[PDB]
Amino acid sequence: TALVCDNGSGLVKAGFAGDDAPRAVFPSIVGRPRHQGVMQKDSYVGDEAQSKRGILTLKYPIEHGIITNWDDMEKIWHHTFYNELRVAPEEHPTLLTEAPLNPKANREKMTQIMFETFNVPAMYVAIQAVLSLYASGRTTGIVLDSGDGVTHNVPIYEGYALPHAIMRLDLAGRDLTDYLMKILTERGYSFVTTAEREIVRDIKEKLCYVALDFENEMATAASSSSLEKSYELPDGQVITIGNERFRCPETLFQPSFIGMESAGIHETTYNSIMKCDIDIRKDLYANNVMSGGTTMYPGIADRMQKEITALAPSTMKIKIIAPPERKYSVWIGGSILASLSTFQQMWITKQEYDEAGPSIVHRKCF
Amino acid sequence: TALVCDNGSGLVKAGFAGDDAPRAVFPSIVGRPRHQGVMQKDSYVGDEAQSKRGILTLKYPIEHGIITNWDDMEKIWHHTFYNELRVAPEEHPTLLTEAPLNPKANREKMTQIMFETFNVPAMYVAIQAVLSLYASGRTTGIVLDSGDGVTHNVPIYEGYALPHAIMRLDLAGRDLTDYLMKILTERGYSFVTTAEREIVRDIKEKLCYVALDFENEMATAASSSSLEKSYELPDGQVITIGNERFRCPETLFQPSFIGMESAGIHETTYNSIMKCDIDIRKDLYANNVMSGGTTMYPGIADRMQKEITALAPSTMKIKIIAPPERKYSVWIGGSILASLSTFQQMWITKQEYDEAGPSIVHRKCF
Amino acid sequence: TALVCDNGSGLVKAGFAGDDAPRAVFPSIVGRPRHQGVMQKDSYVGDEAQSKRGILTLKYPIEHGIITNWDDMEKIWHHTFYNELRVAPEEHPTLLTEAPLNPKANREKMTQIMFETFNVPAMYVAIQAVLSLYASGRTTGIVLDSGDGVTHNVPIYEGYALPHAIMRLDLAGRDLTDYLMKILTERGYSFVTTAEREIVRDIKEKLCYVALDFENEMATAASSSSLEKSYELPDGQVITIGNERFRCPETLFQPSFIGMESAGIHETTYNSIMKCDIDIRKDLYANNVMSGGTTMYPGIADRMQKEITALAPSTMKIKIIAPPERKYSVWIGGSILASLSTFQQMWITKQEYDEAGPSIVHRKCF
Amino acid sequence: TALVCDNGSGLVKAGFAGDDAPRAVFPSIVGRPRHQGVMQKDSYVGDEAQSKRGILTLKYPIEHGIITNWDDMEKIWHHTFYNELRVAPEEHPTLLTEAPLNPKANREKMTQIMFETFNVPAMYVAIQAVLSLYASGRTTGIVLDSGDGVTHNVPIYEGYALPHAIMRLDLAGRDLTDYLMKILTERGYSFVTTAEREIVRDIKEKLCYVALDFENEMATAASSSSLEKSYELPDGQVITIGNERFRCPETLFQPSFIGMESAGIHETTYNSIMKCDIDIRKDLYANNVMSGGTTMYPGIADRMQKEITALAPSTMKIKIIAPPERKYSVWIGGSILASLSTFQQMWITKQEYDEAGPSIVHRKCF
Amino acid sequence: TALVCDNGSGLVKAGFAGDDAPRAVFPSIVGRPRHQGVMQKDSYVGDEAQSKRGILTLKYPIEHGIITNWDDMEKIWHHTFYNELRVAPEEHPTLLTEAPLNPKANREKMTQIMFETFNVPAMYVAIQAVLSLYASGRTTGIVLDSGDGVTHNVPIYEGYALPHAIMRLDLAGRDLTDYLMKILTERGYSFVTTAEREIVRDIKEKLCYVALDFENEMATAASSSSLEKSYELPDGQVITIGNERFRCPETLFQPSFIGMESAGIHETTYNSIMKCDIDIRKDLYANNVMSGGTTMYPGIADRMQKEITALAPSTMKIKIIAPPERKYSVWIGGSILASLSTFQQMWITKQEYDEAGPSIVHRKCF
Ligand SMILES: Nc1ncnc2c1ncn2[C@@H]1O[C@H](COP(=O)(O)OP(=O)(O)O)[C@@H](O)[C@H]1O
Ligand SMILES: Nc1ncnc2c1ncn2[C@@H]1O[C@H](COP(=O)(O)OP(=O)(O)O)[C@@H](O)[C@H]1O
Ligand SMILES: Nc1ncnc2c1ncn2[C@@H]1O[C@H](COP(=O)(O)OP(=O)(O)O)[C@@H](O)[C@H]1O
Ligand SMILES: Nc1ncnc2c1ncn2[C@@H]1O[C@H](COP(=O)(O)OP(=O)(O)O)[C@@H](O)[C@H]1O
Ligand SMILES: Nc1ncnc2c1ncn2[C@@H]1O[C@H](COP(=O)(O)OP(=O)(O)O)[C@@H](O)[C@H]1O
Ligand SMILES: [Ca+2]
Ligand SMILES: [Ca+2]
Ligand SMILES: [Ca+2]
Ligand SMILES: [Ca+2]
Ligand SMILES: [Ca+2]
Repeated sequence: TALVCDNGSGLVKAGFAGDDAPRAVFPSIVGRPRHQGVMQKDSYVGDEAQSKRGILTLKYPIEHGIITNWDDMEKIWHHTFYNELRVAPEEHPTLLTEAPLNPKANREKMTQIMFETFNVPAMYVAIQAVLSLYASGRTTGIVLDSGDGVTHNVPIYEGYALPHAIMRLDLAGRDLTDYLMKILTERGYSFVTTAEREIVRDIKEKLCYVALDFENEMATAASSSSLEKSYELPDGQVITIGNERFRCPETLFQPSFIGMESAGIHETTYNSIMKCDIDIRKDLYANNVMSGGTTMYPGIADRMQKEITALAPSTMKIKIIAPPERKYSVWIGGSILASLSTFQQMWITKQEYDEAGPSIVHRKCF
Repeated sequence: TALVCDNGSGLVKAGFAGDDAPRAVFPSIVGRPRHQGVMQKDSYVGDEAQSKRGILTLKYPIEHGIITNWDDMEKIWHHTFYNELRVAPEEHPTLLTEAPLNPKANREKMTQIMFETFNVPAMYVAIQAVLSLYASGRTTGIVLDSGDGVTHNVPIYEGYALPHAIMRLDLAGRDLTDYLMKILTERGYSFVTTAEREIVRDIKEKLCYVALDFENEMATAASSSSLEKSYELPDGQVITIGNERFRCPETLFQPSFIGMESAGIHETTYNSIMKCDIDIRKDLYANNVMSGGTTMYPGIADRMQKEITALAPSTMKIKIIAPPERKYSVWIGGSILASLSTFQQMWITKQEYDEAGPSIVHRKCF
Repeated sequence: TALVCDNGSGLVKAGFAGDDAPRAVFPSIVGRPRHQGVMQKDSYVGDEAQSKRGILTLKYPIEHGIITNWDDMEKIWHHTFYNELRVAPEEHPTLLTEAPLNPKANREKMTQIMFETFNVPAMYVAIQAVLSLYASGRTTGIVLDSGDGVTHNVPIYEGYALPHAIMRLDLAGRDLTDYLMKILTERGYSFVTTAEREIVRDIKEKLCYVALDFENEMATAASSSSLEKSYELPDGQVITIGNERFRCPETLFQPSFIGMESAGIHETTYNSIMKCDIDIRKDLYANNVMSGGTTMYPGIADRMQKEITALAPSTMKIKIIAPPERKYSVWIGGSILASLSTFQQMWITKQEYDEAGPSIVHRKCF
Repeated sequence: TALVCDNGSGLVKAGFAGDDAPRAVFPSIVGRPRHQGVMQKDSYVGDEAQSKRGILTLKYPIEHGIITNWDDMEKIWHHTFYNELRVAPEEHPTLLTEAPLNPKANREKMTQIMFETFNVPAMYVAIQAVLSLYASGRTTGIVLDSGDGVTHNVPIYEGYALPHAIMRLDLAGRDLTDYLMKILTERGYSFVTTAEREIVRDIKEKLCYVALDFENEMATAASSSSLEKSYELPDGQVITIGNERFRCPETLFQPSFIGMESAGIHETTYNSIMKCDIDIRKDLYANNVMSGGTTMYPGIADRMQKEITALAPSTMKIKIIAPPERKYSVWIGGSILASLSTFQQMWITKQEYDEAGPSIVHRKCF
Repeated sequence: TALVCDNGSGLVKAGFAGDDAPRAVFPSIVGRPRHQGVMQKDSYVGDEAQSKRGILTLKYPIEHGIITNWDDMEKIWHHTFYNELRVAPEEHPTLLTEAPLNPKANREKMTQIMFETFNVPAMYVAIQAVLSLYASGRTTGIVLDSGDGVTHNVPIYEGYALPHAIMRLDLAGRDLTDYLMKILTERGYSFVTTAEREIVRDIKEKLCYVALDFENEMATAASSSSLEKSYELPDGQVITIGNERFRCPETLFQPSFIGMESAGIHETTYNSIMKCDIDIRKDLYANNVMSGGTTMYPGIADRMQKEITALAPSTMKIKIIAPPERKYSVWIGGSILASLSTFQQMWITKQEYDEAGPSIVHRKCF
């Protein structure tokens, strides 16, 4: 059976092809003690690093979809195979995912490690947004995938990709977490360490939502306290936040909040559709597929619907497809693809990798 | 029963002899994907290529009545027989049409394919303008046939053709479509791809008309906006065009608009009549038969009547016969001819083709 | 009842003996298509060939009174009997006409066809000028007969012919038509085909006249435009001719216009009278009978009167008898002769033709 | 010194009387730009129009020997006098040529322009075929002259013309060029513009020849490729033609190829001889003089010899005189005539033109 | 003296007629601060915006030769007149340039601003490719002009334009810059902002070149590192690029690299020549004039020579004229045209603009 591993930037989602859900879901973190021991492992990975984060410095080996710490990335892959899935990687073909427009050396180094360190029989690196379309049972649609590191738009029509219309934005969940940490200082809450960043991320996932109209929401938050909610910190301290709940996700629609010049995800989606041929835009307007953890904010589909409707012609039918399980769409789509009989010719086996070299990994790479 | 196939340049009109209308009418196009697939046929034909034209490069295998891509032409014939008509071509004699003054090798290669690839029992290649006269129930008249590729005049008197008076002009619907694409840039509309050319062709068939007096119409279009009409593009964008509605068909009467030196269709019709014997001109003046899709513009018969009246002597009765179904006149006339008991000796059977060789196809070829 | 057929050269005049006018009058032409058919008889005869002459090559089987195309001559005789008169030639004796001084084989071959192809019971070949004298109710006079092919003078006195004084001139209507075609090129009108020759012949019969004094008429035509008349061609073009109206018939009086050395019809008439005995010249001078279509020009009798008066002695009374129906005088005279009880012994029956052979047809043949 | 100008239809041949060759030989064309200028004369004449024909519409002011555009004809005469010959026309008597049986107004208008626009001291309009006999040093012969516009036969015996035997045919070089353009479409070559007609004319003059036996030549051309020759177009494209080489000149012997009813030049020559007196036919048979550019095809004299021999009695000696310089025979003969001391009384001076008016130009006009 | 302003899309080139080089050359950009000030102009233009681009959002008011932001376009014109040239526009006639086949309203709005905002005495809008031919001292040639926004081919012969052969392609320098930004992500370099786009444009102008054979160059770049070059970013970071140097300009010859269906500039040039009359193609083949900044790549003339030679017949002489100063050819040609005494009648004065209205600006507009 095939292994499907979706290591985006924040989470590792790994399982077996054919299943409906990933077997192992844990943070893609490596923690090392920042104090000296007196009574003791060298490093902690995943959920283990998350439970001991008080005495650890947490590091993400993937930043903006690009693996920057390869020794830590091997630790995470090692724990995924042997501790979480408890398999021998030399017996299972492995389907990996990647964001589009990544550096070529990222996929090449990832292939060299899977074949020479873990000795997988075959492997394949798919594009994350394409797998999200498999999960929704569609052949046409523009996929907006947004995780912890990268947000990207990929339009697909009748099974054909339009690579020239692919848009990538280095604004995602991790940038929203850092922005929430910044604006939480307005209320006197100081989160600075890598362990406290994990607390702010949990605050973001519990309390943050997308306002349908940002300016009307800011007036409501300034008028009363009906939007304020409380959150209990791990030490028992209770914090209360008001407009920070919707100001943090608003960065997705106004990237200037964090000093970025790019347009929001609604205009990026619209600009990607407008780069496509005029005859396919109507189908793309009706098949906006949202994918990834950063699309899980309450009210984001209604806001995207409202924003794209204002940009598109009035006669087009704008339809945002936001399935409830869209946080696992990339993994579910990879589970479907790795189980197709037509896909079994697309595997890059260990034999044809020793012949063609690293150049073989860049097929269907846009 | 006999098959009647009228593949002019833009459309394939195929059916069975004896019927009143062609069974299959679809564009004579072959589309191939101009992007790479990621989720997938090699080529698309006819209406199938028209519905997926957003991701295709569309090619017409016939240009100016001459088959230039023979592999694509066989794809279209194959889909016509097996997918549209759903017959076995080895059981039906096939009547094909052709423009006059075509290259000899075009009809010879078309005959070799029908006998060796499709194994038809017999076949015949008629001239398109002669069939249009059959459709109108006449034996005398000058036929002005104009499709997507070629416009030609053929005078016939009492069942006798006058080949020396036959005139052919490589200005037809496709050249008008390209000219409309050019003058649509005056209003900021940019249609460049082969898929957008199909959109402009649909604009031409909906909104374009022939002005009775071109200079008075240009003054009216410059005075107000009573001539402007709107058209909704497939993506919801609404375009508005004014004098482009009648400037595009005016190229038929002023070929210098597209840089051609030839005279318009009115002078070509008059010059063809004046090459005929003086004793038959009166009957030709009263039997101007218009045929083909490019004669379907509103107001073209009144304009032709006005232009030829100004050229002919004042005592002649100019009568333009423009039947409402003249877009199918060639097919309808071919359906009548293929059902005549007198025509059953004119078939070129497979046996007499293996004996006389390709030379036998050039009988009654003018 | 007897059939009277007067086939001179240009027209077939056929009817029944006893009538006052020929039943069938049509051109002695056979037309064959000079183009190929595409939608169709092999040949057309008479008025049928005249109405379709635009696509035909017209041929006269009789040239200068001599039948040159015998297969076409049989077609004309066949259509005369079965289509125009609608009779069985095997039930009616047939009176035929002929110009004097014709080749002997012309009458012999004409007799063989009437007896072996049409199986007439009896036949007779009369001289055309003698029949014209029957029509005028005279026994004395010099007949000037002129049709399309031949002009001849035959003097008759008290019922006796003077064969040594018979004069024949191969200048008639067809030569005048060809001369009018030639001089019409002076005004830029080009008639060349056999169909256009029929148009010029119609122009000749409508507009041409004989000038009383040719040189005074040429000065009047060069002084103003009072002699110019217009004629509308079949295609609506209007032509205007001036002195060509009287220059064409002037060839009858000046045969040098067409390069002939002979004298005009006035001198030929005078020379024929002067070859007769001196005692009969006075009666011949007073009985100049004009006959045939070429004597139908306005002013020809006054011109003949003036010209012969200048040649004859001043004491002679010159009288030109030009009856209004002189175009049918030969047929009318043949109708009178074939109805005489004294003539019923002159028939050459089928029985006495099988005995004496072709030699019997040359009785009373001068 | 006298000027000799031979402007037939296609070429202007002008020079001085007494020379052996015309000084200026250039096409009788006027070209006007059919596009608009952006960086520029109004019109171009002769060789200048021929070198810029890519952006010009070329017009021949003479059609079928008849001047149809008088303003353009004056441009050509103006450039002939001032640019090509570089003379003052008011100092030189001008000998002009003309085809027989031309409209009277053509010579009258040509005389009015030479006397009132160019103020020539004297002028004379000769017949082209008569000058060709001067060039060959003969007094007896039938001249077959054929240029670009008109073909005509003029028999002359002992210095006397026989005008009644003069035959004129509006089939010449320009009609052969148009027929070659038509049959070149059989091989897929499309020449339509007036500039491309000049290319086809150059093809005709290089590759076309007269087949001795047309049917045997058609079998040879269909059997192999020994008759095929190549021609490089101005843009570098190479075309190959086979039987079109001899099918184009065959129209001279079979005018039905272009839909004309007339007989070929061999039968027209024979019919012209048979209209002459029987005593001069033997000398005409032995003195068939060919003249003009359209008689320059290789093998035309041998074909004419063969065709007329088959028509003439077997005891006659048929001799075709085709001198190598017969393309300039009309000009050379005009140079000889204008240098004769006996001809100096035949000039029509400016004084006697103001007295007699336009009527004086029609002397010795047949 | 006249002002010559060549504002294509990327650069403003302005000066005085009669000079050899433009006085002011600066980017056609308007920059506005994307952060808030704390210590400050509203907008920056040209070189001023380029030096402060770190804190600005840069906008080009011209996109694909079409002015889309008219308020910013007036800022650029204002700074050109008053800050760069330091003149009063009400004292100098202004020659402006434009790409062919532009929207009509672009030139009309540009004329209204020059006459009502700047009050120029007269103005004229020339076509850019026509001016390039003036700069090279030619009257015949096909000009390939390519700037930042648009690439167009204009064939001219003997001073006459062939508008029907004019081809326009919305692929130029800005599209190559965006494609280089895309393929630079393959090496891990992320340029996204409008300020970083200016850095990539500088990289393109320094290191990019046209490969003579693209596939052989891709093999050389994959074999070693002899093609790799380094570039120091403004912050001191050094980037190294290999095959991106020639893959970026290759888009000009393979527009499918950026998802465009059109053919490359070599086939577009060839197709434009093949739409011209056959008699002018030889001169166009020998006079391919390259113009604009996008033709400044090393090796582009040798590649164009090689590509067109493979398309043209082997006997044609292909000559690419790429002068070293061709980046200013449009301005230099406009300086020559505005100094011609023949051009002084072509100015559109303020008086005749108030009379004829905006319709007067479309003269010589193709
Ligand atoms: N309910 C939620 N609301 C808002 N953000 C969420 C939610 N759940 C997860 N996220 C964010 O999604 C990001 C991870 O996205 P995901 O696509 O699941 O993994 P990866 O980033 O590894 O591809 C994290 O930054 C996390 O904060
Ligand atoms: N209503 C219409 N008005 C104007 N043009 C039309 C109309 N309908 C069809 N056409 C044109 O006629 C052309 C096709 O003509 P037709 O004779 O039907 O087929 P073909 O060209 O294959 O012979 C096309 O170019 C199309 O744009
Ligand atoms: N009104 C007329 N004026 C002059 N010529 C006429 C007239 N009517 C007939 N003709 C000529 O007479 C000729 C025929 O003469 P006719 O004697 O009737 O017949 P045929 O020649 O057969 O004997 C024709 O050439 C015709 O052109
Ligand atoms: N070598 C040749 N072979 C065939 N045709 C020729 C040749 N040279 C000239 N011609 C034709 O002769 C015609 C011109 O004939 P010419 O008598 O010289 O001039 P014009 O027609 O003006 O009297 C042209 O149509 C030309 O095509
Ligand atoms: N040396 C060079 N190599 C490649 N491209 C260049 C070079 N110099 C300028 N360019 C490009 O040319 C474009 C501008 O072209 P130009 O014709 O000078 O101005 P405009 O586009 O305003 O007409 C810019 O996109 C620039 O990147
Ligand atoms: Ca993800
Ligand atoms: Ca058609
Ligand atoms: Ca008669
Ligand atoms: Ca000549
Ligand atoms: Ca430029």
